Parts: sequence; structure tokens; C-alpha cells
Amino acid sequence: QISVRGLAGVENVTELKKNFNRHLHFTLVKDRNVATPRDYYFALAHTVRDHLVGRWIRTQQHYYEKDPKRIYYLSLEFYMGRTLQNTMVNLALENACDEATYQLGLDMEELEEIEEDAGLGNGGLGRLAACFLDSMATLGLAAYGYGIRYEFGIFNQKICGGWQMEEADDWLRYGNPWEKARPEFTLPVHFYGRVEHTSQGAKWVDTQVVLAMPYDTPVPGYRNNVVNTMRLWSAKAPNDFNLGYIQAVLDRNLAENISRVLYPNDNFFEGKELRLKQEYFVVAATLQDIIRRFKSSNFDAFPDKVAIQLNDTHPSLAIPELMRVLVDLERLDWDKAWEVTVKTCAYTNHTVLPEALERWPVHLLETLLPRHLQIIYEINQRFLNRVAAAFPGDVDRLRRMSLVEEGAVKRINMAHLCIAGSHAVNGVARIHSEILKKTIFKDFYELEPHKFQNKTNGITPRRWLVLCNPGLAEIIAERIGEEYISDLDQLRKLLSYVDDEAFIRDVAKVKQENKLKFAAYLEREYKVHINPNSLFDVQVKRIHEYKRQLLNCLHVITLYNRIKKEPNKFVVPRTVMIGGKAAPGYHMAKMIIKLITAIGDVVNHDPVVGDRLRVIFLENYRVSLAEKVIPAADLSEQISTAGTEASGTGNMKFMLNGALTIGTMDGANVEMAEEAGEENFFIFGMRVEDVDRLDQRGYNAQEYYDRIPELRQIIEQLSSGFFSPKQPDLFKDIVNMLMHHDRFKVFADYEEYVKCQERVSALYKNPREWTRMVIRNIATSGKFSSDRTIAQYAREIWGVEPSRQRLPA
Amino acid sequence: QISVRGLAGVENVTELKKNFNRHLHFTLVKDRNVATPRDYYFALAHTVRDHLVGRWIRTQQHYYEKDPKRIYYLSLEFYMGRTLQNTMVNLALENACDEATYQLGLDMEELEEIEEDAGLGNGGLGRLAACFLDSMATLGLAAYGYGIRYEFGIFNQKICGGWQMEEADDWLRYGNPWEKARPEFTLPVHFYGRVEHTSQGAKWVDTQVVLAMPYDTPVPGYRNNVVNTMRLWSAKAPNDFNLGYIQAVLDRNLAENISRVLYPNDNFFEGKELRLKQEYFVVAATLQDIIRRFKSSNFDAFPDKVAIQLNDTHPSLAIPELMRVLVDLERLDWDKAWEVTVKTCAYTNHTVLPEALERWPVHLLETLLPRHLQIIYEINQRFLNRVAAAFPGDVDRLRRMSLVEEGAVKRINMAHLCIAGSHAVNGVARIHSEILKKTIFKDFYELEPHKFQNKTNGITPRRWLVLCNPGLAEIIAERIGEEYISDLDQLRKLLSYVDDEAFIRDVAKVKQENKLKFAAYLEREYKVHINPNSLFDVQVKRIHEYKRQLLNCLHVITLYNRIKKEPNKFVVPRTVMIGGKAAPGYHMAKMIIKLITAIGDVVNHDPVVGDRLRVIFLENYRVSLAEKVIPAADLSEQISTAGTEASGTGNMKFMLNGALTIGTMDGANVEMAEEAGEENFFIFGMRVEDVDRLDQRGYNAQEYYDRIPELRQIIEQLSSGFFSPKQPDLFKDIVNMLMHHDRFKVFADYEEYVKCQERVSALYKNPREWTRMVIRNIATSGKFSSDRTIAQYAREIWGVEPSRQRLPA
Ligand SMILES: OC[C@H]1O[C@@H](c2csc(-c3ccc4ccccc4c3)n2)[C@H](O)[C@@H](O)[C@@H]1O
Ligand SMILES: OC[C@H]1O[C@@H](c2csc(-c3ccc4ccccc4c3)n2)[C@H](O)[C@@H](O)[C@@H]1O
Ligand SMILES: *Cc1c(COP(=O)(O)O)cnc(C)c1O
Ligand SMILES: *Cc1c(COP(=O)(O)O)cnc(C)c1O
Repeated sequence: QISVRGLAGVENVTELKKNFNRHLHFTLVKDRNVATPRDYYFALAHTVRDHLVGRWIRTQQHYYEKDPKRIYYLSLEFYMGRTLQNTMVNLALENACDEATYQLGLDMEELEEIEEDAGLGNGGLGRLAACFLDSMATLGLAAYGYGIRYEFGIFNQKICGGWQMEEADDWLRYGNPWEKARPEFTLPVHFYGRVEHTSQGAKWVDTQVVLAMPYDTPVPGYRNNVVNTMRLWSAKAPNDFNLGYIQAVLDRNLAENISRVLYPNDNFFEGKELRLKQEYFVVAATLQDIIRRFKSSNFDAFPDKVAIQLNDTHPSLAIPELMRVLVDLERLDWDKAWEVTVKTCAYTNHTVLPEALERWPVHLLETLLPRHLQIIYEINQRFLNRVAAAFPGDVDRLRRMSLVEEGAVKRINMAHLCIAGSHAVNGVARIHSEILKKTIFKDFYELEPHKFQNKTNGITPRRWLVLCNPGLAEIIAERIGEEYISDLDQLRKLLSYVDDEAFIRDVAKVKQENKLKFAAYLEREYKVHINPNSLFDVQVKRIHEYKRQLLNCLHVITLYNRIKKEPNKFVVPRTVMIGGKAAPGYHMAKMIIKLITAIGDVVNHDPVVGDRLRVIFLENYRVSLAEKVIPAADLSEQISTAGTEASGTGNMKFMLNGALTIGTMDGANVEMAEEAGEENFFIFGMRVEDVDRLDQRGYNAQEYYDRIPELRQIIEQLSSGFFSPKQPDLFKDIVNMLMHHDRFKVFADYEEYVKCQERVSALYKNPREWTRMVIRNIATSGKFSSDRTIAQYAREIWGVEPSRQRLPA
Repeated sequence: QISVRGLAGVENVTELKKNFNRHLHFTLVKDRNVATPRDYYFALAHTVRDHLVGRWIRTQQHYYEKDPKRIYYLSLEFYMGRTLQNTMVNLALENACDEATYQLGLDMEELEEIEEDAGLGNGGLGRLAACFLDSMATLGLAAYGYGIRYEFGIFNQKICGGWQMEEADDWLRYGNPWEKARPEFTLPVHFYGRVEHTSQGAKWVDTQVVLAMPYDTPVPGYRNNVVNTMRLWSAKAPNDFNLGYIQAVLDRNLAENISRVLYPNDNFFEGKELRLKQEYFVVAATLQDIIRRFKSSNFDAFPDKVAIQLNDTHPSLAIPELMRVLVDLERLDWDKAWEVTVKTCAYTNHTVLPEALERWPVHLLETLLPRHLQIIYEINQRFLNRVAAAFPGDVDRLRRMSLVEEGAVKRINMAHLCIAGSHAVNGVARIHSEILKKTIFKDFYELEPHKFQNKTNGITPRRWLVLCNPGLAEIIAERIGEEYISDLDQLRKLLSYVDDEAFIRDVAKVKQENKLKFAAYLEREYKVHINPNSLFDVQVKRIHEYKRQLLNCLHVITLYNRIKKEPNKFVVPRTVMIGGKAAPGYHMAKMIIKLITAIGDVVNHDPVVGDRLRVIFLENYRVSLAEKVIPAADLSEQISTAGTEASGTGNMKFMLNGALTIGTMDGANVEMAEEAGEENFFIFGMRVEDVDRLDQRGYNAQEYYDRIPELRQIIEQLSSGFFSPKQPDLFKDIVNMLMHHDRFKVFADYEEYVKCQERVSALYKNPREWTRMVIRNIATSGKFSSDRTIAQYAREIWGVEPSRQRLPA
């Protein structure tokens, strides 16, 4: 059908159809008269997986023969989403499979919707891991993703009476055809026990053993015939475990609970034992695997052969575990072991929010990991000895830089451990990396300036353009060819088409097509009726006070009050769509969802409003819903308080897919505005410097309430029960926080946000100038490819050269 | 190689080799340089499974078109063992697969040893279910086995310091290639709740829901192209289950515990809630499946279309569940529902031991299954109304026949429920069926004589001759052809070869070959050295007081004491092998294992004994060890106290495989001796009548101790610590039971057992007369085919005609 989906040759189609019917019979044990659409999906998944296998085996063999330096990406989260379409895209099989399924009287798009998301992540950090695996395979790096195979991923969100309800994400119920169990590479992980000091050094004894069973998932590069591995560990009890009889067998579940469920907190630390167990489990099993592979090629060459990247502090125990193995088991002396650890490990920091920083109570580590605590104390002593020698007399610096925090309960600062034990520390956007050097890690920067880098985040243009927006990919490919899909900088060639009438028409047509398709999706799957000629105002991301969905709520109520004030005046019609999950224990995030649905209940049923303003809560926001709504979006809301969003990656997905951005100078918004030009971006609100000035004199929200009549009216409506008639006080906690305890200064940005939103409506009234500004955004989105990000990690941290050369098929 | 293993045609071998390499690459994602023997086993298993699929789909389609009467075999136990060799035997693929694997430089026998036993049973009852599925497929019955997919089967037995240790049987660790998950046929099962009485009848409300997910395993018939289904249910929590958040997800394990583990008690009732849950779970899910299939063809025709066979009382709740569905959900009146239930259900009783009878406390049923208890009370009232009308004034009969037992705690007699609710009640050997009518069910027999039948147990000659003893199968097939494998009565043709020198030579040669192979197996796998020219004296079966492994221990010690008394006299050398598992909580059974190993420790290290007497405890006795040891056996020990072994099936396996039997007139021993002639059987000990006479005057063990010097010496040796030097009192519980609390009268049979064992040694000294007696046993074993048993169930209980006609391939 469309060129970027590849060829449908007669031989390929015949062969796919034959293998589809072979899997339906032999694999699924079904004839055509009893097959459900789910059987058809599985037959196709098995058929496409077959094309991966040769390339996967040859790629792993190629890395054994060439023995390049190996990259180990350690994350507690991989937000993969669906695998079927992505595999077809990267193997150029999409048109052939479309043709093959069509000739069997099946619709491939209907079969694609049956696949469960692998929702093994919360949001940005988990999805960044997924984008990275894709870029590492596309750039031909010998890279392995290592994580946990959670039985239950991020919970399914149901809205019930406008409230979030959580259901278990039973994503493995029907089987996962993409994974291969490797029970033969099962490894022991130890917990509890105690330390004996012998003549021959320290001994970790009387431990409980949990087994780590690996599951391998193929990660195909973009048409380069490279297939890398994501290895996820599953917890299994040993068979002597507890071994009255019946209860001992049932108690095996205590050990297997380690890999049962993903902690659903985004940017919030919860010091739970089960979470520390998950962290050690993935680190212990992964480091044994790394060392085993290294010995099958003296530890001086280890850092020439191994890079370990830490996705935040979640796998920070990699540093003490590497020391423990090298000192206790391999009998290297401390200093040599430490040289090897630092040259091997690099640390990516993802937030400055202090509630997100991992600070593990010492009593937890003492009980669960007594040897690691000893090694952490030793690391701290030697580290503070270097601080004292560099800053003699600066006793306050010693307290601030300690890995050990004094107070009510002694805690380990896992970020301090990562900086001490890593040769490189990076933030995830330039403003974030500058804030790390100026504020939270200023002391560490003064000691070791050379360690601190920036690696601005990115997204894979395979999932986030070719896969989710084939219509846009195609009209681009018509003018500048297909090379941009693995070289996104080539999108700059589109700036020479900004005054081309045909290209303007095509860009606007694809947007309209995407909006019609998404409006229909809403009607079928959720019986809701939206005007597809309205501006699609989209804020999708986890529900958090710092992301200021509440600021968006204040704008929506302002538009409502303006319409009711002057019902017969023209306003640009908008559909305001807000979606995202709240962490189950985050009361305020749960109240914000309820406010969004309560506003919708008033706004969507007011006959005076008409189809001029619709407010929709998008339920169960996840990777597969992002692929549908982002190509449909006109306006991207990136409205975090300046200094709180380390980078963001949603911002980039929308820029790539033909939405204009309204945003603060926060995270990667700053670099996006710089790439496109400030004149092609709806920037508003306090900069970082303005927020600091407000903090010095003190944030008084009352001042804004007293001076802005439009704002006072909204707050009185919230308080009085305008939006909750049956429960007049329902939103008293929201009003109370906004007036007295707002860390994120929602009122301070209100006036400038509303005024900037008027400029958006004004430009939307002029379709041609809207579309020309969109072209200027798409054309400058190239920097925000994860291929650029990963090439920067490869050259400046890992010391390996990316390659775009094909392996032989 | 040998004819009964089928043809190895060039095309077949080429095709198997091609599909083996296809599965190794595509299914296992392995090249030949990294493949382990386990990968090779899996490649072959997938290759053979491929040949099942066409026949499985066609057979299920044939039953849909022809709509025959359906047989539902309900059991809590299916003791399947390994599937690979059995599948090859029944598809005639064994020689082709032997050839195919040989040409790839692999040994198929080495690959077969990598398969885990499906140990989803305890012993005889579980293995009888497995033999039956094989016969039902071979006789072309539209039959379904329904059970529980236990995550953990019967525990692996380790011997540590001569003591039994249990380990979890993690049989699914590496995957089960034989099963197909059918998550689309998932069904809800209800527990707890309460009963509302409406105007429109009773309503079971406020229940907890567990899901039953079925796994289908193919059951191939013998070369008839029929493949029946074994459907096993797995427990899954619903996704709203408990749905703070983390703990709700972890608590899903409470519901999934239902299918976690097989209760490891053989002939012992334990009234545990989890066990009652397993019983209801398999019954509820199975009856919904049966009714669904029936509606996809008015309940008058239900018994013309459905037979439900109950494997003991374990699924007795099928009777109240069928009533509950028919009355509460389908709105039939009581009397019609009851007519349908009785005509559908038949009950097989397997024991007379009172500790084996299921008597569920009312408080358990009241809480877990309140509606079933109401229906059971109603059944009891109507049943006792029929008893009172037939036996007016006999108030004692009313108390004895009640489904409800009065006492400390009220209990439901599940056997009484099964007799009341079933059109047929059978025992499992003629003597057992006579004992049911004379003693434990005498009152039920007088009310409904027509219900009571015999169906003498049998074994499948596929697993138990062709598969485990190919050498014997072949020398038989040389003289009388292959037809006997599905018509075992044809073995009578062997009586005309009892004086043929060549056949005598071949029978003795196969036995010798089997003994050499098993002696080597002992050396490799367990570093033990046995004389293969000794008599192989084998007692293998679960460890139980009624099976009198202790009587065998007394004989072994008697031989030891006789050798030590007269060291320089000739005795027929014996290897005494005893094997079996004790239930983990059965103290006495655990002490007996320890006595066996303690005797071995004295006997096997006495230089005066030499290789004249060896005592071996065979560790981890299970179906795959039975396939090795039974063909190696000379003497089969079937030495249960008369009246305790309902049938036995080990007895039959040994008769078929060329061992002579030493046994009591118990269970099927009686019919085996009748088939072969008493002169070709080593019968000893009390008959049932003699045991009754001993009970009337009272069993005084002291009398035997006082009158038999050889016995007194053994008891003094046990007491004094001859067999436990470090712990002189180790066996005081054994001596104490034998002297004062022996329910099974071990001393009463001692003299006759030892004398009969001398007759065995005497006949073994004459190889030609030993082998002629063996031929008389093999030649008369035809009755003990499960094909005969299942044809008798089919004609006299289920009302269907068996068929030996092939489906088209
Ligand atoms: O770099 C990828 C994205 O990371 C997000 C980010 C920062 S901390 C965090 C996170 C995610 C999951 C967590 C689970 C347990 C404890 C702490 C956690 C912190 N996620 C940041 O908030 C985004 O700005 C950024 O784009
Ligand atoms: O008919 C098959 C065989 O059944 C055996 C037999 C009788 S009761 C029983 C059994 C097995 C497992 C059980 C689990 C829980 C509660 C009671 C149970 C009873 N097994 C009998 O003991 C054997 O004689 C007979 O050959
Ligand atoms: C990209 C993505 C995110 C991250 O979005 P931000 O706006 O950067 O917070 C979260 N969830 C999903 C499903 C995503 O695809
Ligand atoms: C046949 C069999 C049994 C039953 O043997 P009995 O001697 O009748 O108790 C028990 N276990 C296994 C493994 C069997 O194969």
C-alpha cells in the first residue's frame, strides 16, 4: 500500500501464508472453523518471530567471534509495549504480512489490537530504556538489556464514578510468544545470612537462595539484520526450599514474590523490603551473567570488555556487588577492584525531586545484605578521605557528601554511591545536567568535574513515527526518501518545503486522517462523541503535582466560564484530552483524576457550550494508547513548573508527529524550542531563575487569588461545590493545597498560560500558518532521535563506535 | 531393529530429521554447537507431537459430527509418567525416530531419560486412571479425562542417612511440550457465599470466584489414529481479585494455591480445607464443560449423551453439583434432576480401609459449599424415606445408611452419597466386590442389589509390555504375531510353546538381558554393585502397614541369620529390592524405610554373606523406575494381609513381564492364580476367612513370638540395637506395634511366608522349570489388560460399544 512499509513480493506473501497455516495447525492446534481472532494473532506472531530466529542466532554468534566491548543496560523498568508491528517494521515485513493476512481474509490491524502491552514500566524512565534498546540494535552495538520479568506490569486503570480503580495487568495470561525461557542459565541469588571474617578474608554464609531464571526477548535493529537480547529474570524457589509438607510447597510463593509485580510509583521512593529484594535480584543475577560471558572470551581488561549503565539508582547495588565478587570471590585487593568498578560503571540521574531519591534505611541493608553494607561503609570511608584531603577543614562538605545520612534513622544515599562508584554521571537534558552541577551534586562536581556529562533524551523514530504514523512517514519519504528513519537529522531537508502548497496540504490531510481515526476509536471502544474539526489539546503522562494537570484544569474552567459569560461569541472549538495513571497510594493524584472527570460531567452536558468545548479523560494511558493519540494531537501540553521535569520524552513524540507545543522552559522543552526557534513554540511562565526568586521572598498564592478575578471565580466554584453538587466539599483538599501548600506554584503561571493559550487559538484559526509552523517543528525534531542519544553514550561514556552496516541476512 | 517398533522408511526418517532440525532452530532457538541433550529431547518431543496434531483435530471433529455418548473419567489423580516413548509406540514411530536420531549422531534412549514423569498421582488409583485413558483411546471411546494440573506432583524421594527426605517435584520447570493451554475455555468456580431463598427458588450469592483454565494433553490410541483429550484445570485469580495495591496482587497466590500441589497420601483421608477446594474445583469446572458440550449437540437425553465415572469419592461433589445446576440454574424439579443425576453417575470404590474413607466435617461444607450441604441433606432425607419404606422399623439401618454421621463432629459419608446418587457401584477385583456386598455396603446392597458390580482392574500392555520390555514383546511377536498388543487374550497361544526349547531359551535370555541392563543402571545412577545371577526379589509399591514390607523385612533377616548360623551351606543368592514412598506425615511408613536401609547396612557389609544376599532400597519409586525394575524382576512380592489390597496393579505388571508371584489370596492375586493355575503361583498365608477367625478370638502376637524361635531371635535383634548400634532403641516403635498393635497380623503369616520362600529358592535352582512356570504366567495374563476392564465398563456401566476400527490417518 505505502512505500515505507516495504515490498510484498509474490514469494514472500506465499511463504508467510504457508507458515501462518502451519502455525495455526501445529502450534495452536486449531482448524479455521474454531480459530478466534486471538488464535489468528498468535499464528501471525509465531510467523513473524520465525524471521527473527536466524538473525538472533547469527548476531549472538557474531559477538562471540568478534568479541567487541559489551554494553549492559541495567533497568528495573522496560516499557516495551507491543512487539508485533515493531518487529514487522524493523524486518521490512509489514506490507508482505498485510498482503498475506488480507489474502486469508483477515485484517492485520484487528489482529495487532489483540496483543497485550508489555507494561514493565511506569512512564518516561521505563520507555527511555525501550527506545534505547531499539537504538542500540539499530547502531549495531553489542548491547543487552537486563531487568525483571514482572508477572504483573503497570496496573490497568478503570474509571468508576470518575475515580481511578486499579486491576492487575495479567499480561502473560495467554502466553508471550516473543520470549524464550532459558532455564539452563538459571543462577542463584543470596539474601540475609551474616559475615564471617576468616584468615582468607570475609565470607557471606547462612544465606537464603532464590534462583533467577532468564527469559530472552529479541530486540531487532532497523533493517540491519542485528537482533540484540533483552534478558529478564524470573524468581524461582530451589526444590529443597522449606524441605509440614503441603505448607512448605505453598511457601515457595514467598521467594517467587520477588518478580511478581512492578512497583507503580513514578518519581516517588517507597523504602519497602520487597523493592530492595527486586533491586538486588536483578543486579546479582546480571553481574554473574556478565562475568561468566567475560571469562568465556585477569580483570584489568574487564572495563575494556564491559560497560554497565545504571538506569537511575534502582540497580546501584551493582557497585558494591561488583566489589564483593572481585574482593571476596576473585581475591583482587580493594584498590584494583575499585579501579575496575569505576571504569566499568556509569550512572544516569533522571530527577531532582527529593522524594524520588533512593535513601535505604541501614537496618534494611544490615539484615538483607550485611556484606554489601560493610562494602558501602568502606567505600564511604575511602571517599570521605579523598574529600578531606581536597577540602581540608570543610567538615560540612564531609557531612553533605557522605554516602551515610545521619538522623532519626541512618540511610544510604544511593545517588552518592553511584557518583562515587561511576566514571560518568549524566543528566537527561542540558538544563537538568546544569541543575545537577549547580545544586544537588555541586559538591561532587567540585571534587570530580570530569565525571559530569549531559546526554539529552530521545525517542526511537521507528515506534514513534514509522509505526504509529505511517501516513506522515510516507509524505515525508515521498520528498526526501527513507534514509531519515535511521538518520533523523535529514528531516531538516523539510525546511525547503515550508512554502510548498502540496506538502502543506499533505501534512494537514495526514493530521485530519489521524484525528478522524482517533475520534472513531473513542466512539467504538468508549461510546464518546467528539468533533474532529476541534483543536485536539492533549496532556498525556503520569498524574503528578509537578506536571500540573491542575494548571490545565484551571485553563479548561476559564474557557467554560468565558463561554457562559458570552455564549454567542466565537471561540476556536477544542477537545481537551487528559490521560495518565496515578500511583495507587498518591491521594492528590487520585483527586486530580476525579476533578478532570467532574469538569467533563459539567462541561460536556451544558447545552450552551455545544461541541465548542469537550473534556475527555483518556482511560488506561499506556504505550499502545500513546501510539494512537499522539499522531491525532494538535497541541502538546508540557507545563511542568520550571526545574521539575528532568527531560520529558512525550514532548518529543508530539513534536515528531505534527503537534505544536505549549510549554515552560523545562527539561528538553528548552532544547526543542532552541532547535525549532522560539517563534515556532508556545513558551510561557517562570524560568528556573524566576522560580528561585519566588522561593527567596516566599510563594503567597493568596496574592494571585486577590489580583486575578478569573482565578478567584474558579477557586470559589471548586469550594462551593459547582463541580460536585452531591458532595459540596469533595475538592476541599485541592483548594487547600493550591492556597497554602503548592510546591509547584500553579497560580504563578496561570495568567501567562491563559494568555499563551489565546495565541494558540488565534494561530489555529489560520490553518496554513498553523501547518507551516508544524513543518518547522517536524523539520527540526532530528536531535530528539534516541540514535543521537545512544551515539553520544557510545562515544563519550562506553568508548565504542556505533555502526550502520548490515550483518548478512 | 526389532519388528514391534514399526518401519523406518527412508522418507519417514528424512522427514523426522528435517522437522527435528526445524524445531531445534525455530522452536528452541539453538544451533548444533550450543544444544544440550535437553534441547535435543525437546526438539524430538516437538517433532513427535507434530504427528499427533492432525489425528487430535480429526478425532475431536469426528466426535462432533457423529455425536456419540461421551465418557467423562473424573479423577483427582492421573499418574501418566513420561509421554515421549508412549506416543512413538502408539503412532508406530519408534524405529523411524531411533533411525532419525541415530543419523544425527544422537542416542534416543539417552534423550528419553531427560523427560520428567508427570507424577500427578500417589500410586494404584492414579496409575489406573492413566491405563484407562490409554485403553479408552485404543477402544475408540469418545472419552475425556478430567483432573487438576498440579504445579507439583508426588514429591521426589531422597534417602539421607537411610531416612526419606521429600523435595518438591518441579516437573514444569523446563516446560511441558505435551500440553496445550486453552485460556479461551476459562470457567468460573464459586466458593463460600450464602444461600438466599427467593420466590423463584434458592440462589447461591456473595461467592468468591476462582477461574479454572484448562490444559489439554493428547491421549493417542494404539495405531487406530484416535487421539482423545485429558483436560486438567489450573487455578487463576480474577483480575479485580482483592482490587493495599502490592499486597492485593501478592494475595492472588491464595486462590492459585488450589492447583499448586498433589496431596501425597495413599489410602489415607486428611480432612483439609485445601483438599475439599481441589475436589470442588475439578467438579465445578468439569460439569460446566460437560453441559456446554451437551447443549452444542431438554435434559431427558443427558444420560443418553453423558456418562460420568467417579474415581473413588474424590469427585463425589459431582452428584450435588449436577443437582445444583439442574435445580437452581436450569429449573428442573427435584425428581427429574435426580433421575438424570443417577443415570449419569457411576462410582468406583477402591478400598475397604476405614481410614481411607472420605468423611467431611459438616462445618467445612457449611462454610465452603453451603448450597451443596442443603442439597446433600435433601438427598439424605429422600434416601432414608426409601430405606424406612423398604425396612419399616429398622431404625438401626437408618442410622448406618445415613449420608450424615452423628458424633463428636457431624460428618458426611461421601461413599454413602456416591451409592445413593449413582446407577452403578463397582469394586476393582472379584474378592473386593464380594467384600463390599458382604460387609461395608451390605445395607446398600440389600436395598439396591442391581447397582453393585465387579470390574477387575487391569494395566495397558502398551506401556507395561511393548514400551518397557521390547525384547519380550518381540520374542512373543516372533511366534504369534503383533495382534496380541491390543488383544492380550491371544497370549494364551503361548501355552503351546511351554515345551519348545528355543522359546524357553529366549524367555530366559530376555530376563537375563533385562537384569544386566538394570544392574548397570543401579551402578551408573546410584554407585551400587549387584550380582545379576542372583534371584531379583522385588517389592515396589507405596510404603503402608497393610502391604507388609515388614513381613518382607522379617524374611530378609531370617535369611541373614540362617547364613550366619551355617555360613558354608549353599543358598540361592538373592538381591532383595524394596522401593516406595511414604506419605510425609506417616511416621510408621518412614520408620519402615529406615529399617530397610538399616538391614542393608548390616547385610551388604558382612564379609561372610558375600554376594549371596543384597538388600537394596530403590529410591524415588515412580512410573519411569517401574518401567526399568519390573522387566528385571524374577519374584513379585504381593503380600498384603488378606482383605486389605482391593486389587493391586503392580501384581499384573510383573505377571506380564516374566516374574513369578509370591502372594496372599488378596485382591487380583486371587484371579491371577485362578488364570495361571494355583500350581504356577506361590500362594501362602491366611485367606480372608482365616483373618476373620483370628479377629473373633483376638490376635495375640506374643503366641507367635513364644512358639517360633527364628521369630523371637529377629525381635530380640531389633530391640537390642543389632540393626542400630549408635541408637539401640531406634526401632522400639516397630517392635511395640508388632507385639501389641498390629492391625495386619505380620507374625500370623510369618511361618507360611518363610516356608513358601524356600519353595521359590528350590524352583529357582532349576532354570528350565522356573522358565516353564514363567511361560504359564505370561500366557494367562490376558485377563489383566485394561482393554478387557474398559470393554466391561463400556458394555455394563456406560452403555457404549468399544470399536477397534481405525479413523483415517
Ligand atoms: O529520563 C527519563 C524520564 O525519567 C523520569 C523519571 C525521573 S525519576 C523516575 C522514576 C521512575 C520510577 C521510579 C520507581 C521507583 C522509585 C523511583 C522512581 C523514579 N522517572 C523524569 O521525570 C523525566 O523527565 C524523564 O524524561
Ligand atoms: O484400584 C486402584 C488401586 O486403588 C488403591 C487405592 C484405594 S484407596 C486409594 C487412595 C488413593 C489416594 C487417596 C488420596 C486421598 C484420600 C484417599 C485416597 C485413597 N488408592 C488400592 O489400594 C489398590 O488395591 C487398587 O489396585
Ligand atoms: C513517552 C511516554 C511517557 C513519558 O511521557 P512524559 O510526558 O515525558 O512524562 C509516559 N507514558 C507513556 C505510555 C509514554 O509512551
Ligand atoms: C503400578 C504402580 C503402582 C501400584 O502398585 P501396587 O503394587 O498395586 O500398589 C504404584 N506406583 C507406581 C509407580 C506404579 O507404576
